[PDB]
This record gives sequence, C-alpha cells and structure tokens, in this order.
Amino acid sequence: DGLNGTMMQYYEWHLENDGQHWNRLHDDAAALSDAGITAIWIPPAYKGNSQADVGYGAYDLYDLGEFNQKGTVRTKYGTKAQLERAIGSLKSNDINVYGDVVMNHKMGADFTEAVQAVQVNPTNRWQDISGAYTIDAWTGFDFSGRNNAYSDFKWRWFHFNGVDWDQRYQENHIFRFANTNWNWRVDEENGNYDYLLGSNIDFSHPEVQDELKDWGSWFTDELDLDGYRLDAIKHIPFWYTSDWVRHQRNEADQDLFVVGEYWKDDVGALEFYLDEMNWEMSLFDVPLHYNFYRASQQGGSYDMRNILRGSLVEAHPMHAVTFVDNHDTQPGESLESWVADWFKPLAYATILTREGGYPNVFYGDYYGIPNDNISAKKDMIDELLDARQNYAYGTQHDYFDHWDVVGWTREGSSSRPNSGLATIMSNGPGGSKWMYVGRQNAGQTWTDLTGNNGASVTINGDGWGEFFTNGGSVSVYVNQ
Ligand code: NA
Ligand code: NA
Repeated sequence: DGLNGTMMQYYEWHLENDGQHWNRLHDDAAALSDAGITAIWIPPAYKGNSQADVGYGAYDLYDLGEFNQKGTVRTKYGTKAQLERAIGSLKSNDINVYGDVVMNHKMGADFTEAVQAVQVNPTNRWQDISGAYTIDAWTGFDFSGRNNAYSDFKWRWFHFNGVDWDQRYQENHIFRFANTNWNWRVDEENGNYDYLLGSNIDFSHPEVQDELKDWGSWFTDELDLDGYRLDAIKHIPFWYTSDWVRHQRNEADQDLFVVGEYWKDDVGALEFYLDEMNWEMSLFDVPLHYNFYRASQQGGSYDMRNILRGSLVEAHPMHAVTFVDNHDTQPGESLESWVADWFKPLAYATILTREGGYPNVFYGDYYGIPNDNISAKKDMIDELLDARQNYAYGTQHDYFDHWDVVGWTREGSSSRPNSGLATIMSNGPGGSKWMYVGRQNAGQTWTDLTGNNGASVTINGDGWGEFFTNGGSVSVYVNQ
C-alpha cells in the first residue's frame, strides 16, 4: 500500500442523457486505476424529477433506475443493473466508490396538498412578510411504479417545512409552512439558510430522521459503498448530519469515508461545521477553489504567495478534499466560478503533488466539456497523476517566496523507489528557484514530467537543485 489517494468526480453537468454513463464507468475502471485514480465519486444514482435530471432534483432515493417513475425507468446515467455492474468493475480494479447523497430536499412530488404557509424574507427567512394563507405544495410522494419495494415510506407535506412555489396561485416565494420551524442549526446566510430549493425536509420529526437513516443504510448495503459525498450540507441541520454519519458507520462493517459539500468561501465557517461534526468527515476545500478562481480571473498581478492562504487544506489537510472545479462551478451553472485553461494546470499541480489534502479530479476537466467547447485536459492531468501516484512522497519543503514563481519539493521515501519531486510554477513571467530535495537525491538528474520545460536538473551534493519554469506555466521535475 502506501499509495497516495486520488478521488475523481465521474460526471459533469452537461453529460449526454444517453443512459450509458454507468457502462462507460464500468469500461473505464482499469484505465482509471492505472492512471492513479483510487476513488470514484458517482453522481446521485437515484430517480430524479426527470430522466435528464443531473440527480439533485431527487425524487425517489430507493429508485436507482429500476422502476418506471417520472417518465423513465433508468436515471440519466443508466439502470440499476448497469450501475451495480460498474461498481463491480471498480471494486475489482481497486477503486473505492463514494455515493453522492441528497437529503436536503425532494422534488418531483406526485401531487400537491393544501398547506398553511407564510412568505418569508428571501434574505432573512426569520422575517415573515405575509400572513398565513393556504397554498398548494408539491409534497405528496407515493412512488407508484416502485410498489413499496425496499420501503413503504410515503412523503406528505407534514414531513417538510417549506417550498418556493405556491401551485394554488402559481407564484414564487420562500414559504415556511405555518407552525413549523426552519431547521437548526444551519448556515446563517439569509438569516436562516435551511431553505434552498424544492420541498425542504424538516428533520425535527423523528419519523424523518429514522427514514433517512434506514435509507442511508439500505443504499450503502445495496451498492457496497465505501463512503459518501454529502450534498448541500450547509442547508441541513448540523446535528442531524452528524447523527446520520455516526449511524451509517455503525451499520456498515466496511470503513466509510465522508466528504461534505459546505459551499462557502469562508474557511472559518468550514472549521465551525467540522467542529460540530467533531471532525468525523472532511469537506471540499471551497476557499481554495475560489483562490484558484481569483487567481484565474486576476492574471499575473495575483500574488502567488497567497494561493493557499485561507484554504481549508492550509489549516486542516487531513480534513480537506481539494479540487479545481465541479459540476456547479463549470460555465453557466449555479455556482459558476470556472478556473480558465491557462491557470488550471497550476491549480491541479497544487492539489496533486503537495502532501496535504485528498485531491479530486473533475470529469469535466479530464475528458472535457463538449457543451462549452472546453477541451479534455487528460494529457496534462495524467502526468500530474503519474507524479502523485509514483513521485509525490516523503518530506515536503515549501517555497511560496515570490509573487510569480513559487514551488515545493518532496524528498521521496525509501518505501517507494525514485520517489521525490520538485514542483515550480509562475502565473506571470517565468523564472527559476533553488530548492532542497534531500541530500539523498544528490547527483541525480531530474526532468519535467509535464514537458513544459526541457531543462535537465542535476541535484548537487548538498541535495539542492535549481528549477526552471516558463511564464504562466508549471513544471514537475522527477528522477525519471
Ligand atoms: Na434544508
Ligand atoms: Na504574480
């Protein structure tokens, strides 16, 4: 063992709705493992509001593309049988499977129900702006085509506490069901950020807490998951997520890795949440993503010495899942903040070659995003994955000492031959920098894995070497 861990989000928002994705994953297993991928984060695998739903408009958590509901049997990605077949391929190829879990809300309700509600202030859900009146809310779920397979639980309006659409008078408003409280504790942006979209689940009810725990365990056992990616957890009561997590680890024999999506460009907020979780999971390093974006947007003037500053990985590398972009940050999406092609290579070297953090590769970057004419960066990434997989080991030395050129090295480890590397980059004019790589690598000649620089670096007697990088580029030297 000892091999570094590399996660990969296997999907992008504009993937084709051809129902063959699971099959593609199945066929890609061997190649992904060989490339350096050790864990695959799959998109929500259950029936959404429609066949083409990316998965977040979650309709039925027990329908993994097995029953005819919402106008389709399969999900956008494929059928339950093809999913299971894919997971089998992943497992036999030494790849962990983390399932995306959406429990904040539900959508695609089978029918509406009359509910007493009040409109609240969009920027302050604490502030009611209307008196209580009766609206028709899409809260009724009967899961017709499933026939109570796996579970006979049915959802009704009293399991929720809000919606953003009154079907009686057909109007958009943030509604809080009268005589129900907004979950707590939850992110406080907008006062109370319990409500995001769809029909918001109220976890105050015991029957709801238990249902999602049982489902969580059913799902876990059904797919033999090795962990989860928790969707929109800042909108879900902190106390419940912890309960749920502890419950799953209790029911499952296998270990379970957990990464939560707490979307906020504020590391303090993330640390607070992790505090409440008692550090029993990691979170996506959202501030680091925005640092990459801020740098991508600004240009060379951006001071590279601050690239990791304010990042979650900087403070708690053991609890940070680092990434460059995702299905929400890609162009045109809800959390759009795309890292341009010029800077993206630097961002990836940063999360794949450094020692801290559990790095995640984005499918959209790897294979490209045809919808927006974004080329596949597979070539560039595979060289960084080769570096991480075979060379990013041993003691690390940082050099964020210049506004343009920065770098770091890894001395390597006896446990893994020829390991050791020196990453150097610049977001402006090129340059060079002497860096220590371990007197034990002395007399060695290192070359750039990325091919961005032809310089051949020989390590002197004191274990030092001068490394070169061109402008707006990044190079990763290793003893190959
Ligand atoms: Na919520
Ligand atoms: Na700069």
